[PDB]
Amino acid sequence: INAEVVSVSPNKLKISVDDLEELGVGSYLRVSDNQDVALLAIIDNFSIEVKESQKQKYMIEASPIGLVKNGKFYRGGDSLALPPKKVEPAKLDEIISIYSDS
Amino acid sequence: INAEVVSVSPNKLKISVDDLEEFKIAEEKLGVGSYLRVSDNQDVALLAIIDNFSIEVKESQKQKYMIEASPIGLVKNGKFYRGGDSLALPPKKVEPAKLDEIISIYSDSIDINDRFTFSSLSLNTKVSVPVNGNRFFNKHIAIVGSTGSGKSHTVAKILQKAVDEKQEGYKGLNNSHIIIFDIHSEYENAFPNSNVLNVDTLTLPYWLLNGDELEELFLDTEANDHNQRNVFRQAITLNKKIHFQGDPATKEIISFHSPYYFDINEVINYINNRNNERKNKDNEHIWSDEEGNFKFDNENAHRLFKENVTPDGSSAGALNGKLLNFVDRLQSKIFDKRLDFILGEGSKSVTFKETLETLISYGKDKSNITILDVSGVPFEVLSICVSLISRLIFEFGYHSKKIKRKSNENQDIPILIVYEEAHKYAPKSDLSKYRTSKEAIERIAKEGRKYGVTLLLASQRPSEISETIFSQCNTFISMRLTNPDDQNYVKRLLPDTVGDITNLLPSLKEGEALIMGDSISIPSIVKIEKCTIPPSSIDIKYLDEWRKEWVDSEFDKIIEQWS
Amino acid sequence: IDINDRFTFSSLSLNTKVSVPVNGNRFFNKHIAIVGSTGSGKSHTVAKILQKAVDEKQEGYKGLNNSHIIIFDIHSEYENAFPNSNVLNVDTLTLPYWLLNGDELEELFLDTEANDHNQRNVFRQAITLNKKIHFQGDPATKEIISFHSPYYFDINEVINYINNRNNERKNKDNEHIWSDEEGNFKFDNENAHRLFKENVTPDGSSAGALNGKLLNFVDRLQSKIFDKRLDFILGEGSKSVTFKETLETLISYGKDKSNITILDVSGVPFEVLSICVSLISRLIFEFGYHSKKIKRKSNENQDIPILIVYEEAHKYAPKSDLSKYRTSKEAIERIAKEGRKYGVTLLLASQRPSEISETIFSQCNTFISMRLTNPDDQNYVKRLLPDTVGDITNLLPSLKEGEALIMGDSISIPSIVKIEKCTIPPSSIDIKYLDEWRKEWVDSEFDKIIEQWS
Amino acid sequence: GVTLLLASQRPSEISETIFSQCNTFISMRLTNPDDQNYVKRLLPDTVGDITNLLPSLKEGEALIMGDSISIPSIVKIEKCTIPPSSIDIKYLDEWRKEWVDSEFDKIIEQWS
Repeated sequence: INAEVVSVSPNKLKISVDDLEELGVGSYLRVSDNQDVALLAIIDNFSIEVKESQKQKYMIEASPIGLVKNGKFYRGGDSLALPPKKVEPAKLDEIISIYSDS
Repeated sequence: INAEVVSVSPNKLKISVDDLEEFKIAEEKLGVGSYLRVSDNQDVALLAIIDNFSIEVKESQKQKYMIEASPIGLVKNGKFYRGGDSLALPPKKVEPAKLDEIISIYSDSIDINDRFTFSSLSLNTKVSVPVNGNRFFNKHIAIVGSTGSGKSHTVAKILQKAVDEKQEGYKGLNNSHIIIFDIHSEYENAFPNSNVLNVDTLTLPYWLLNGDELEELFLDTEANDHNQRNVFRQAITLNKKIHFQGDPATKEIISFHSPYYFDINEVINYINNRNNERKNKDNEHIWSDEEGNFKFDNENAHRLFKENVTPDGSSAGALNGKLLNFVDRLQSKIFDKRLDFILGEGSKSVTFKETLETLISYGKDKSNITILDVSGVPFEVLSICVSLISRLIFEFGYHSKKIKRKSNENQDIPILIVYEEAHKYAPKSDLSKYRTSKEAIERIAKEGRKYGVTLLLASQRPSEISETIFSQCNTFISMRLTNPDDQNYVKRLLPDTVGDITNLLPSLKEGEALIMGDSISIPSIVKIEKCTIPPSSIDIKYLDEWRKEWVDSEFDKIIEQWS
Repeated sequence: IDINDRFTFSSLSLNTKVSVPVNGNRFFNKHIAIVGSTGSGKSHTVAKILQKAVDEKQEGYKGLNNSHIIIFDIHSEYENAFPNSNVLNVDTLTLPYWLLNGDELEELFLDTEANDHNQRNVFRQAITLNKKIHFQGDPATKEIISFHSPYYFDINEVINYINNRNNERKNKDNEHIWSDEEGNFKFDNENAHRLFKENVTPDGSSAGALNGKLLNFVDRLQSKIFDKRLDFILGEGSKSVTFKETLETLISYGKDKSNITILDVSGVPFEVLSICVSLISRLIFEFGYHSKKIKRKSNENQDIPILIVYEEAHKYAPKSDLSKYRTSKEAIERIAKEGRKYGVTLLLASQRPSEISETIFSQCNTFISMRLTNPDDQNYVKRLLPDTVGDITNLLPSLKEGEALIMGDSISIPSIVKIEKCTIPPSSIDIKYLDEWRKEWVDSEFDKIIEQWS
Repeated sequence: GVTLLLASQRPSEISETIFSQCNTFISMRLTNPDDQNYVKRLLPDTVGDITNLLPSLKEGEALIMGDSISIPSIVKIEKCTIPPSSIDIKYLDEWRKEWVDSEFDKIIEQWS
């Protein structure tokens, strides 16, 4: 598991990750290589879980802060906008469109 | 097969799926707030809204996504009944709710003539969400949202739809009557046919202010003695009797709080003439006038209002020089150019009928929406003029119900008073300076339901509104509210909510609402329709005016205006 | 439940065939608390219980039974529910002002924020003095009479006394000399009843120290006496009404006797609503309190059990300790904490139970709870419920319309019941705003309203 | 250059913000279950079955982890030639002695 959301609360997104090496409170969760559909989430807190049977995994509480479509940013959280998940080198300047487009 | 229930709580439903991507099937938007249809047999189904998504791993099989669902009600051949049913069982088939079943949530409970459609469901834009338009307006609306959420667009769209609501038997203005108190001059752009009244054109006569509003307009609560208050209401009440041209038995009815005509310039003379009073050896205030010589008695106190009064008496009076704090205070306010709309010469000359012809817009230029632009009104008198108009509209509606009760045929003039920035006038604090507009709005809220004068609270900070006024609203259209103190105020005050949609308040999209009340069939997350003519407030473009090269030609022109 | 003791107004939600009787004796004499949010049909189960209670009769006679229900509806809902009931709005109900005690007589007339303590001292000196002259018993009982005592006084004479005390002057002997048509005298406690006449001329070349301090007092009092909204409490009809005729009107024992008396308090001004609710609640409680005195002596009790229905019970008995609702809350609290044994019980009805005070909500024993979607109303009710069965009190936001959760001593066991469908529903005649707004611009109406105002 | 050293026998009472900043964690026998759950949750690094060895540690046998050490391990600290012994009032040694009576009068004079 690279990075995948495991719980979609109305105002929260719980994402379980194996390790921090595999940022901080208030950082923007941008791992996106999809055009015209993406999800933007800020980090509420970093939490560590107790499983007693597996390796410890970091759980991040993510508040959804917006949704971008072809470079246009709309505020408010939508749960629809993460069907894909793939590991490849992606761009970084799509966080510009959060503030620059409006 | 794909989706099945795995637990049936008293309040909740646990639904486990194996593939959410197949579960969408029709490519309907699926998320928190989406409707699930849980049934194995057609034409009878339980509709459940989604609280939260989850995952589970059996450690030896494929992972399964688990959905927390709140049963909102069961449908039965086009009839929707709220509340969870007994059909929710673990051997059941769950699927996204069909278009004919979601439409039946809202369309079945409201008659075809009673539907007031101004929005559509956020998760499903194909289904429109009507409200019971009779119950929507007659019980007060509370539109709540943070800045940048397009709350003013929601207020504008509801009033634009109410004005556009019409019967096909005529073409022209309908019977919609909306009064808007905008401090930001925002709704002028929204309604091009509206009647906008600012300080330049609004003429509010001062003599309909009651005792409470007359105190705060003229005197202060910190530096005036009780003697200065006493001489004020002596002059006001005595002035209201001579100008009363009606029945002399009704002359004794008149008190300080009565809304009858008085001349403030003649009141100025009384406090001036009592400022330079002189007493005699018998403590009798003899007065010398061009008309004649007289003492200060109740039966001849009306002739003291003339400015040609010379004081008489060998010694200075007891209250001689006592009113110089008072006369100079009120002489500043009558000739203050910022109070021309309320203390000017036009306030005396205008009549009672022309005031209500202006506030309700029943004069020459009849308009459905009357916009009271209170941006130019000074903030020290803002809560007084808001209280004056809110009292003038209520007692219009209170006296509206007395005419046609006798006649037995009621034409009726329903009035909706929109309070933009509603916590400015009706606050949580019980300060005396906001006291007049608080009980005037509270009279609309607690009593105006039955007299045809209701209110719309459009505020950016709902936590500052008083609970005795905010709870009297029944339908609540909450936009994106992210402040924890405004959420905790609203979440405590909302009368009816389905599971976990209330938590969606900080994460709402722009134009996306959260509407409840007696009007709507169920609390749903709706997307308000986009305004063709948006309520864009005209404001100074500071960055544009910064890069203006410093022409400084206008300053020499400004001082001539000041002089 | 014994067969003659059953009061069936509902059947089980999960099984329509089984009826759910309650011990109707124990259901009513211990106070009810019907609670349910908007759209849950809370007004229908209040309507159905009272419709079942009115029609609950014996087979030995045909006519009215001994049901005595008083409804406080600000929303004007129950007029259509009971067509045979007595409805009293402002225009018909005539509540005398002199039946108010000391606490209600201040907030009707005065404000604590602006009135100085010496100003208020003139008010209850005038009323207490006025309450003795108009009292027509022996002079020994006149010493008992105080400000808080409920006897007849004339508010116009109190108005004159307060206005005359604004004209108090002293002579060289420092006495408040008053010149009257009957005679010339100083202000004395023996001859202070002649100060009630308006034909009193002030005397003394030097005015009093407290002279002119009561204009903020009398002008506040001037407006309320001739206020057209307060005509029902401060009009000429409140002077002419008798003590018996007020109690005849409140429980419908006049010429038109009805089981249910409906107090349409919609037209009551919101500043005096907590005073008229407190006045009627105290009048009915003291009616039941003084009902038990004779019947003990008679040795066979005929009884008038009274159930006062407080629709929107959070407005009259709120959780907030504010002095505006202090009079109505204490009058409801006296009925809750004492009216069980005097035959004056209460039915609290509210869409927001969390605003009712817990000292009054807990005094109810049987709670009928409809849909409670508001989370603070759920947490309040689940805390105050005296009974439960496992995980049925978590069913509150998922209850249907007309489906209730009823517990207490009346019922055998807490259960989710389905209240019977109200054949005559409590419809409220409210202005259909859209149905008027789709009509064309009416312009002949606005001219007529202006002539009403003048 | 001002660095600290949080030495405490009740680690769970220390606030998390202060405690987590320290990154080298030398731990002796920790046997309070609330103390163990606090430390093992606040660990920067872990090896599967060596954090559970904390209540079974010997006398002077320590668990030291952090970026300074190469790998987490269960170590034995060298025995102190001069141990940090605190001089205290030996209650049972004094209570076994005879009733001291002259010393009560001397205390009150100092107090007065």
